[PDB]
Amino acid sequence: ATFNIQNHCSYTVWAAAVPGGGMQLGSGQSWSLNVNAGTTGGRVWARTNCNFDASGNGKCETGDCGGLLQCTAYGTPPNTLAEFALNQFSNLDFFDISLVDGFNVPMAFNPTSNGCTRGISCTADIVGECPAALKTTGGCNNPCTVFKTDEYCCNSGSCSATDYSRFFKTRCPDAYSYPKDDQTSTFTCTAGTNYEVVFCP
Repeated sequence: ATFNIQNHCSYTVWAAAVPGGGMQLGSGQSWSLNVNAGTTGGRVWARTNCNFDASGNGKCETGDCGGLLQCTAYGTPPNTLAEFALNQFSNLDFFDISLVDGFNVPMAFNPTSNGCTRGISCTADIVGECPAALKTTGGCNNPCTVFKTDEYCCNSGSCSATDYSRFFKTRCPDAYSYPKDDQTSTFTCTAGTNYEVVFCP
């Protein structure tokens, strides 16, 4: 499958993918990423305010993946996430936008083939609106990241929405706002669909 990863922000971002790596995308530039059929735990995200040396080692203000330009591991919150698992049960791809690891950059994540048309977006000014307890440089953290309790992180107990998850959910109703926000955040397409991930759509 092909992911068309497009930076429509006026600022440069450093696109990241696992599997895939990462590259600098100036405003208006795009990356076509091949993603094999059957991939699980897939993510695409943007990183902000990075500075990398000649060998691809360095730092990003949001979404840093172990100091690498070409990510092999997930990024450090906050990072708006396009998540996917391809060719799963019932001849389906499963995909979502997640704010469970926070928000940095607005995002659309849409199918582009196979007669799959229903996509996803989170475009609110979540950084400008972020509550004080969640705010950080370049982003808005999920309360699981900030507080690290089961109320927000749901390893055990009864996982329900919280005022801090609801902040994200009412502003981006399409996206996961807390770990068990499954019922209203799950998108599917026929297996084998292509996708776009657009920063600042």
